[PDB]
Amino acid sequence: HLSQRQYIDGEWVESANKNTRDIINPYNQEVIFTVSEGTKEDAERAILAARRAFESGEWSQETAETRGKKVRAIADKIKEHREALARLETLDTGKTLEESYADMDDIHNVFMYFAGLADKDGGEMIDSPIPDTESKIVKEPVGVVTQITPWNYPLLQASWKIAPALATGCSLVMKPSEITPLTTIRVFELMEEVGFPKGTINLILGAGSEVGDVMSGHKEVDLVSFTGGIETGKHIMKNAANNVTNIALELGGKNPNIIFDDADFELAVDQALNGGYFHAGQVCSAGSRILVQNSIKDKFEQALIDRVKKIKLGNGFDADTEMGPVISTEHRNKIESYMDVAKAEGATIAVGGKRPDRDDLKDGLFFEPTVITNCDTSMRIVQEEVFGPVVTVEGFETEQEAIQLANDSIYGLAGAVFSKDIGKAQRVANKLKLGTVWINDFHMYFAQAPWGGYKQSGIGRELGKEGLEEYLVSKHILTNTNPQLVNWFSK
Amino acid sequence: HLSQRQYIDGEWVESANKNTRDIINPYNQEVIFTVSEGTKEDAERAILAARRAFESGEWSQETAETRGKKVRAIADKIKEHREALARLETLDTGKTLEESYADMDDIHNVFMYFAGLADKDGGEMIDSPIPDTESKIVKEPVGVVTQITPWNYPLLQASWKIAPALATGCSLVMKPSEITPLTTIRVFELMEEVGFPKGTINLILGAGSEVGDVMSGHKEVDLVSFTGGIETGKHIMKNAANNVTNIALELGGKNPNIIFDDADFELAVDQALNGGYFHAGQVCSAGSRILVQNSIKDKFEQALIDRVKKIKLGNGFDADTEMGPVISTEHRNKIESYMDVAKAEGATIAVGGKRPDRDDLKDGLFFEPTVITNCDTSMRIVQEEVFGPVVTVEGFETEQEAIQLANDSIYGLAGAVFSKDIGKAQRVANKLKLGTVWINDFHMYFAQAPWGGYKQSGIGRELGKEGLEEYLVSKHILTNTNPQLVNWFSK
Amino acid sequence: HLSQRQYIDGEWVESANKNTRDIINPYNQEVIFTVSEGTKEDAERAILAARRAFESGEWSQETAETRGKKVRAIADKIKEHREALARLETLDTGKTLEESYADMDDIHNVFMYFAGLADKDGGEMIDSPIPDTESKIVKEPVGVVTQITPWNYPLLQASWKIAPALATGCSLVMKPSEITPLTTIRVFELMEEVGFPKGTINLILGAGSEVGDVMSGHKEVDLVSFTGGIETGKHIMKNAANNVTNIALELGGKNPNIIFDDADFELAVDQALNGGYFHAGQVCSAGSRILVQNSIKDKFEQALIDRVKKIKLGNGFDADTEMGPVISTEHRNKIESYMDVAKAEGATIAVGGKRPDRDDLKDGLFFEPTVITNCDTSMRIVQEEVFGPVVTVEGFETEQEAIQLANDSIYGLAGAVFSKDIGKAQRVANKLKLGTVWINDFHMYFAQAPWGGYKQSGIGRELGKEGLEEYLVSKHILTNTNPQLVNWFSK
Amino acid sequence: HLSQRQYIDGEWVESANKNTRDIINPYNQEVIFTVSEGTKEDAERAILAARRAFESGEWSQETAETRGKKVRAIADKIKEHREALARLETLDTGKTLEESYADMDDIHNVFMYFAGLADKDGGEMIDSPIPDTESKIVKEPVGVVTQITPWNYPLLQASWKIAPALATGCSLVMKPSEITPLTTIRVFELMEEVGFPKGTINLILGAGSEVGDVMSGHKEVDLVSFTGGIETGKHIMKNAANNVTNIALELGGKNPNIIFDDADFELAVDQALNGGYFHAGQVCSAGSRILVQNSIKDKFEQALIDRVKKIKLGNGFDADTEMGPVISTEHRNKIESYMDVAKAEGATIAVGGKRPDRDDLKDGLFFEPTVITNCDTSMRIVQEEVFGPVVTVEGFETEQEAIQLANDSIYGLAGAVFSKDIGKAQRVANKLKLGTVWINDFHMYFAQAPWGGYKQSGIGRELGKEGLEEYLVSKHILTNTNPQLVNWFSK
Ligand SMILES: NC(=O)c1ccc[n+]([C@@H]2O[C@H](COP(=O)([O-])OP(=O)(O)OC[C@H]3O[C@@H](n4cnc5c(N)ncnc54)[C@H](O)[C@@H]3O)[C@@H](O)[C@H]2O)c1
Ligand code: NA
Ligand code: NA
Ligand code: NA
Ligand code: NA
Ligand code: NA
Ligand code: NA
Ligand code: NA
Ligand code: NA
Repeated sequence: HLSQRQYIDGEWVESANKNTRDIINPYNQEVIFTVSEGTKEDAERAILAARRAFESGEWSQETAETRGKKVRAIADKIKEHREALARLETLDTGKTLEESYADMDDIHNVFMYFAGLADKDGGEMIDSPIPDTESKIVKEPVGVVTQITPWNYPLLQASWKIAPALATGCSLVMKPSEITPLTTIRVFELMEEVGFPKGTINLILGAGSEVGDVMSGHKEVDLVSFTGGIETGKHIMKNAANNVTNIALELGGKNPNIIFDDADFELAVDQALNGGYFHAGQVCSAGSRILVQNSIKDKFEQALIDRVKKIKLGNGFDADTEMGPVISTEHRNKIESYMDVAKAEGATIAVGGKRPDRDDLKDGLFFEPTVITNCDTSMRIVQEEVFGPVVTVEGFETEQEAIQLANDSIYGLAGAVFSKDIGKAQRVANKLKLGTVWINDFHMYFAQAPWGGYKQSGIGRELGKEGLEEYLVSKHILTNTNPQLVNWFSK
Repeated sequence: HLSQRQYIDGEWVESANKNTRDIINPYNQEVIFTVSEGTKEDAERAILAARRAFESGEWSQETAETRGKKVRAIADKIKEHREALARLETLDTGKTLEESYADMDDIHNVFMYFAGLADKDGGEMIDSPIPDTESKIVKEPVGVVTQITPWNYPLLQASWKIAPALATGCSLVMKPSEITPLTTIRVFELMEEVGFPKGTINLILGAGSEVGDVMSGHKEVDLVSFTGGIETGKHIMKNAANNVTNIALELGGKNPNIIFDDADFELAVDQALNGGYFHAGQVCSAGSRILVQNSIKDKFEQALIDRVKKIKLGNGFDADTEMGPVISTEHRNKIESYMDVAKAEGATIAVGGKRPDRDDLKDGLFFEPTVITNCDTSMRIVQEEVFGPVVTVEGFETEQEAIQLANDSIYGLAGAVFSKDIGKAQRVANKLKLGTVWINDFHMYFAQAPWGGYKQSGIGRELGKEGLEEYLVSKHILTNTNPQLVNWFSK
Repeated sequence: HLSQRQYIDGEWVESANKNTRDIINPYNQEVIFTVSEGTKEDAERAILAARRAFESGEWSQETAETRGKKVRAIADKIKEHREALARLETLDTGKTLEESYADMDDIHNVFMYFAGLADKDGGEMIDSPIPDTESKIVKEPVGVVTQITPWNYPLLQASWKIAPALATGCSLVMKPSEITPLTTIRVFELMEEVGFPKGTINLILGAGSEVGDVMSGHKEVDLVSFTGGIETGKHIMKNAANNVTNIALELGGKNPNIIFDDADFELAVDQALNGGYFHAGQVCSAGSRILVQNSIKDKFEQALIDRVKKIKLGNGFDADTEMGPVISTEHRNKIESYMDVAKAEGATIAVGGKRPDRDDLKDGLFFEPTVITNCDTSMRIVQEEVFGPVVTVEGFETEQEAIQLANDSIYGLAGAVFSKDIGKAQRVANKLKLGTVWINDFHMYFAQAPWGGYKQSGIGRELGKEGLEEYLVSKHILTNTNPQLVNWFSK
Repeated sequence: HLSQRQYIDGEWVESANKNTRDIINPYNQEVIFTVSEGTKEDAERAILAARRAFESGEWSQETAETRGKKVRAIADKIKEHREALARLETLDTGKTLEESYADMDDIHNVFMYFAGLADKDGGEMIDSPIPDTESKIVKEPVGVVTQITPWNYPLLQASWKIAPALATGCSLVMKPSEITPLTTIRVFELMEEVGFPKGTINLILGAGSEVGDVMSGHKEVDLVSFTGGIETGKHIMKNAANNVTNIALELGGKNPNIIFDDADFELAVDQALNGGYFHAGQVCSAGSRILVQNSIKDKFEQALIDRVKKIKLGNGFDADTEMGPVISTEHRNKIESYMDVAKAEGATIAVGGKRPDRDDLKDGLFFEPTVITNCDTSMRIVQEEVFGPVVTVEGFETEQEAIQLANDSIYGLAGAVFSKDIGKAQRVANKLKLGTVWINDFHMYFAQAPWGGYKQSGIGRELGKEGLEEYLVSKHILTNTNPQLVNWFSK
C-alpha cells in the first residue's frame, strides 16, 4: 500500500526517465521495495513548484496559528501510525524496533514543539534613534528550502527539517537518502492527508550524485539544509556559494565520552556501551572516543570489553536483539578498512573488529561491536569518524588533559562528562568546544533545545527556537513619519 | 605620527618580507602614505595569536560587564578623535568631510550600542522534557574571527565587526581594503590605548589576493565576516567551506527606489539624488534602480536630470563639494565600461556618463553623475551593481508591477517606497525581498537594527542583536540529576 | 447531566452547609438549574488542597511539555463540545447563540495557544559580573492561584485564567460569578476527564460576599486574578495586601471610539453599533464613549440613531436576534438609574433609555439600545462604566482634543481610532493611555497578544506571553564556583 | 556645600511651611545637617509636575539611545564623586567606609547597566491570527512613578529605582527615608548637572506619616515603588488600591543560611558572620536565620560564637572597624525588645544581646553582635525580621527538613545553601521559595539579575530586565488593513 513515487507539485509521479531503485533490508540484504529514481529535471521542477507556491502566498501568508494547527495535525498522524512507521524504519535501516519506537515518539514531539512555536514570535519593535521614525523588524519565512537527509535516522532527521519549515511558512523540497526512503515516502502520504497548498511540499527520490547539485545550487533556493557527512557537506556548501545561499549543516562528530575516576563506575560502563553501540554506532551523537582517567583505565577497559562480548546481535524485529547490522556493503567495507588503519598505526583491536560467524547473521551486514585500545590522539582511528560499532579508549591524567584531548579533533558536535563531582563536570563542560555536553548522561537531545556543531561538525542549529530561526529572515521596515528634504544636492 | 605597520600579537610589526604599499588620495591621485604589505605568513601568525589569546581566556573569560566597559572606552576615543579620523577618512576615500563626520558619529554610536549589549544575554534555561534533568543553553563567544572590510566606508564597516566581536569575548584578525587602511590603523592605535590582552586584536595589511585566502581558509578560524562584492564573497564562502567555517557576508545590492505618483514629489526627487549620488554611488545602500509610476515618469525624469546637472563635484575637504571622486583608476574604468554596455544594449545616457573636463577635476578620479533612461529589466545596466554615480530609471504601471520589477534581480539588500499612501507603502514593503525597506526615506540604518541581504546580497546580519549573535555560539548543557543505568546491553 | 456541585481536592462535593442557589435565564427569568452555594470553609479547604498539591510537585514538577499536552487536551474537548457549551452559555448569560459559538472558537484558541507556549521558556542564563560564578534565572510557577470571574463571558474569562495557570504548573481555585456558573462547572467536568493531580484544580461556587474574602486574603495564595468591576477589584486588592499577595486585575473601562471626519463613514457607523451593543454592551471592551469630529457629528448622530431603532431584540436562541437581555434585575436597575442621572445632569436620551414594551420581551430582562447626546466629559454618564446597551456621543474639534477627551477618564482598557489617514490614526494611538488600540476596527483581541488596563482598568495582563508571566515567578540562582573566605570579621 | 532643600519642578525649594529636620550621625548621635521637612502639598505639587512633564513628551518621547546616554552620564558622575559620596553615606548611616565604597561601585554599575539597556527593546511584532491585520505590542514608559526608599542603603536603593525610571522615559518623584536623605540630595544635584526636562525628576523630603499617603494614593501616579518594612508596605499597597495603581514592593525577609555537614566549614563560618553582621544586620539580604545540620550544630555554634566575640565595633571611618552602630534610637529599642521576646519564649542569648560598655561606643547607637540558640520555628524571634546584628541558629536532620524549615516563614527574599555536594545544593535551591538563592556564597546581587521576594517579601522585581519592566507598560496596537463592515446590526 506504500507509494513508490516522488511527490511533486501536488502529484505522485514517477521519475522523468522511469528509472527505479531496489531498496534493501540490511538484516538479510533482501529487496523489500522498489521506488522511482528521479532525475535532475524532476528536482528542478520541484524547486520551481516550491517557488511558485511560495510566491502565491497560500502557505507563506497563511496565519501562523493556522500553520501551527496543520503542523500539529502532522504530529498526530505520526502517533496514529507509530507502529507501522517504526516497523518500516527498522525494515529499512536495520536498527531495533525499540529504537524505532523511541524515534517515533521523538518525531511526534518535534512536530508538536514546532506546531506550538509557530505563532509565538513575529519580530520586534525597535526604539529608533531617529526622531519621527518607526522601526520594526518583521520575521518572514526564509523562502524556498531544500532539505537533504541521511540513512541512519531517516524520519527523525526529516522531521527536524520539515517541522520548522512548515511552521514558518516556507515551501520545501526534501530528498531522503536513496537507500532509505520508506518512512519519508510515508510521511509525505500523511502530510498530503493533512492538506497543504500545491507545491508547498515536494519529495524527490534519487541519488545525491544525480539530483543533489540541483538541490544545493539552484538560484531559487534560499536555504539548503543538510545532515550527513563532512565530505558531502563541504561539497554542498561550495555549490550553495554560487548563489550566496544560506546553509545549515550537521556533519557528525568525534564525540568524547569523558570518564573520571570519581564517576559512578557501573553507570559509566552502561553509558559507554550506549554511546558506542546504539544503532551499531551509526549515530551523529555516538560516543566513539572514550577518554578515561588513568587511575581506572585498566579496570574500565576490562569491564567494557567483558560487556562488549555479551552484546546480542540480531534481527531488529526480534525482542532480544540489542544491536542490528550496519547499513550497506559499502559502509561495512569502510568500517573494515578502518580496522586495518588502526592496526597499521599501532593500535590494538581488543575485541571484535570483524564480521560475526553465526549462521543467522551470515546473510546480513553485521559487524561485531569493537573496542580499540593502546591508541593516541595522533592516530586516524581516533581522529576520524568511523560511524560503526567501534570505540577507542585513551587515558588521561588530569582534568586539564581530558579537556585538551577531547578538544583535539576537527569536530565539535557533542560529548559527555561522567563524575559524581558535579562542580568538576560543570568546569569541564564549559571548556569543551561542543554544541551539546551531557553531565552524567549520553545521547540526550530533544525538540526544546538546539543541536549542532562547533568547528567541522556543522553550521547553524536544528531544534529549539534557534532551529526555527534557520527558516526565518529578518526585514527592517523603517517609516519616516515626518519626511523632510535633505537639500544636500544643489537646486 | 600614524603607524605604518601591522599589529600582530601586541606588537606593531613590518611585513615579513619588508614589502610596502603606497596609499593614494583619489582626489588628486597623489601618494599620501606608505604602509607595510603583509604576507600570508603574517596573516597565519595573527590567526594563531588570536587562537592562543582566545584559549588563554584573558578576554573570552573576562566578565561581560567589563568587556562592555572596554568597548565603551573605544567609543569614547572615537568621539575624542572625531576630527582627525574624519579628515583621514576623507583623505583616503575621497568622500566629503561632512559625510566623514557623520560616519564618525555613527561609529561612536555603534561601539556604544554594543558596549551596552555586552552583558545583556548569556543564554537560556530550558524546561526539559526529561524528568530529573536540567537543561541550559549557554551563549559563548564564537571563537576566533577574521574580518575583511571594503574601501568605501572603511572605519564604519570595521566598527560593525569589531564592536560585537570584542563585546562577546572573541579574538579577531582584521584586514582592511589594501587601498584604504588609514583609519583602520588609527583605530587599532586607539584600541591599543584602551588595552586588550595580547593577541585579542590583530591588524593585517595587504592585498586580498595575497593574504585573503589564509583569513577565510585557516582551520583555527570560527567565523569569517566579510563586506564587499559578490565575486570575492562567493570565493570566500567556498574557501570557508574547507573547514565548515561560519560565514557572515554583505555583498551590496541592486536597490530599488520606488516612487509612486502619490509620493511627495520634491521629497522623492531629493531622495532619488541622495540614493544615487552620496559617495558617488559607492554605497551598499545606493538607490541605483529607480522605479517610477508611469503617470509621473516624464515629470520625474526631467526634474531629476535638471538637478543632476547642478551637482557640485570637487575636493571632499571643500565645503561646497556635494560629490567627490570615485575610489581608484580600476573602479572608474569599470564604471566607464558600463556606459558602453548600456548604450550597446539600447539604453540612453540622459545626462553624464563621462569624466568631467573642468581643470580642478582633471587630476582626480572623477566621473559625472549620470542618469540612464529608456532601459528595462533585461539589461545588464539595470541588473548589475555598477557602484558608481549612476542610476537607471524604469517605469511601472501598478503596485504589482513595481513589486515584480523591484524583486527582479539577484540581490536583496535594501530599498525604498515613496508614497503618501502609507497603507500602500506598507503593502509593498511586505512584498519586497529586501533586508531593509524604507518608507519615505533613504539610507537610514543604525546600530539598533539588523542590516543584511536576502538572496545574493549576503548571509547573516550586521548591527542589532542579530549582528551580535554572529559572534556567539550556543552550547546545550544537559545534566542528569538522578542518573540511572539504561541496562539495554546485556550484563 | 450537568454537575450541581463544587469540585474540591478531586471530588465533586456539596456545600459544607448544604445551601443551594437557583440559576436564572435572563431571557425569561426562569430558574434553569440549582447549584451548591459554598461556604468560606469550603473555599479554605480548596486553597489548602491547592497548596498541598503544589508542594507534592505532581503538577508543578511535571514536564512543561506534558503540561502543554494536557492543556491541548482541554482545548480539544472545548471544540468537541462546542455546540452544547455555546447553548449553555447563551442559556445562562442571554447573549446570542452566534456570539456564544464565536466565544467557544476563541476559548479553543486560548487553550491551544497556552498549550503551545507551556514549554517555550524556563528562564535565562546571566553573564555574571562576578568572576567564578554562574548566574541563572529560573522561572517557576507562581504557586497557588485564586481566580474570580464575572458573569458576562463566564467561560471565556475562565479560559484566560485556567490556561496559563495549568500550562505553568500552578494549582488553582476558581470561583465563577454566582449567577452564571454553568459553563464553568462544565469545563471542570472536561478538565477532570483530562486528569490532573488531586488538588491541582478546584471549583468553588458561591457569593463573593461569602467566599470572596477567603480567596483574596488567604495566606497560602500567591496570586489573586480577578476580572470584574472596579469596586470589587479595589476591595480584593486591599485584602490581598494583608499577605502582600500578587494581584492581576481587569476592571473594565470607559473605552473611547474616536471617529474622525475622514473615517470610512459607513464602517464607523457599523463599528459604533458593534462597539456599543454586542452582548447588550456588557463587555469590558464596549465602545461606550463615542468621540466624533464636530464636522460630522450631526451626520453621525442621525445615522447611528436611525440604526439603533432597527436593532432586533429577542431570545438569544433565535437566529434573527441581534441583542439579548441584560444579565439580572440588579444590573437592569443600575442601568435604569443611570438614565435618571444622565437627564438630571443635562444630557439627552436621543433614543431608547427604557425597557421595551413588546409582548415577547416583557418577561425578560430587556433594555433598549440607547444613545445619549448633548453630554460632556464632566458628566457621570460619560465618566462612569454603565456596562449596558448605552453609548454617549461627544464632539471634538481637533486631533489634540480627541486625545485629551479620550484620556479624560479614570480608565484605560481599550479604544479605537477610525480614519482613512493611517498616519493620523497611528499618532493618536500612540498617545492614548489604553492597553489596546484598534485602528479601523473594534473588539479585536486574541490569545497571541496581551490585554489589560492602564490606570483604574487594572493591574497586569491576560493573554499572550505577558499573560503567562503572571503565573510565573523568577528565582536567581547564583553559584560560586571557587568560593573563598571574605575574612572581613576578625579571627 | 550640600543642598538642604527639596527639588520640585526644576527648582530647589524649601518646605511650604518652612519646617526642617535635623539629621543625625548614629556613631555619636550628633546633628550633622538640617534639611527641609516637606508638606503633603509639596508632594502633590511634585506629582503634578511629574505628570505635566510626562505629558509634554520631552523625556518620554526622547530617543531611548539618548536617554541611555544621560543615564550613563549619571553613572560617570557617581564614580567621579565616589570618595565624597561614600563618606557621606557612612556619616549618615553609620556603616563602614569600606562598605560605602563598595556601594558606590555597585551604584555606578547599576546606572551603567540600565544606561545600556535603555535602547534594547521597544516591544514585539505579533503574527496576528486575523487575516489583513497588523498586530504590534509597543512598550511605553509606565508613566508617573513615586519612589520611596529606606535608611539602610539610601543611595543604592535609590539607584535601583531611578536608573530604570529614567532609562524608560518615566517622570519620577522620590522620597528618601527622613532620617538618611544626604546622598539622595547629592544624587539629585548630580542629575541636575546632567540635565533633565523640568518636572522629570523630583525630590521630596519628609516623614512618611506626612507625605507618604500622597505619594502612594495620588490619582496621577501609575506606579508606586517601595523598599522598606512589611507594615509600611502593606499600608502603601492598600492606599495604592484606591486608584488601582501598580505597586512594586520589596519588604525584607527572614533569609535562611543553610549549612550542611559537608559544607566547607570555615567558609560557612565566614559567610555566616558576613550574612549576620554586615551593616549590623540592617540588610534586606541578611542571613538572620541559620539552619545547620544537627551533626555539626555544636561545632558550628561554638565556632560562630567564638568569632562573634572578636567582631570589632567602632566608627565607620576607622579602618579597623568591622561593624558600626545601628541607625536610630527607635531601631535600637526595637532590637532590645526582641531580646526580651526571645528569652521569654525560651531561647538562649548565647552571646551579645546588649549595648556594649566600651567608652568610645557609649555615645553611639551600638548593639553587640548576637547569636540566639536553643530556638525553634514556632518562636517570634525566628519568624520575625529583627533587622539587627542578630542571628538565630536552628538544627535540621535531613535535606527535606532543611527545606521545610527554611520555607516556614511568611517571607521569601533570599537565602543560601552551603555544601560541597553541588548536586544537593542545586536540589535544595530549586525547592526554596526565595527570589534569590546563593550556592556557597552570600549577599551576592547585581544589576544584571532580578531581586525580589516570594510571599510577604514583596511584589515584583528590581534590577535586571525584569526590574526595567516595572517601568514599562504594554500597548497592543492592532490595525485592520482591509476593514469590512460586520453587518450584524440591521440596516
Ligand atoms: N551526521 C550524520 O547523522 C551522518 C549520517 C550519515 C553519514 N554520516 C557520515 O558521512 C559518512 C559518509 O556517509 P555517506 O556518504 O553514506 O553519506 P553523505 O554524507 O553523502 O549523506 C548522504 C545524503 O547526502 C546526499 N548526497 C550525496 N551527494 C550529494 C550531493 N553532491 N549533493 C547533495 N546531496 C548529496 C545523499 O543522496 C544522501 O541523501 C559516513 O561514514 C559518516 O561518517 C554522518
Ligand atoms: Na534500506
Ligand atoms: Na562550523
Ligand atoms: Na586611498
Ligand atoms: Na543569501
Ligand atoms: Na444565569
Ligand atoms: Na492600574
Ligand atoms: Na542619618
Ligand atoms: Na508577594
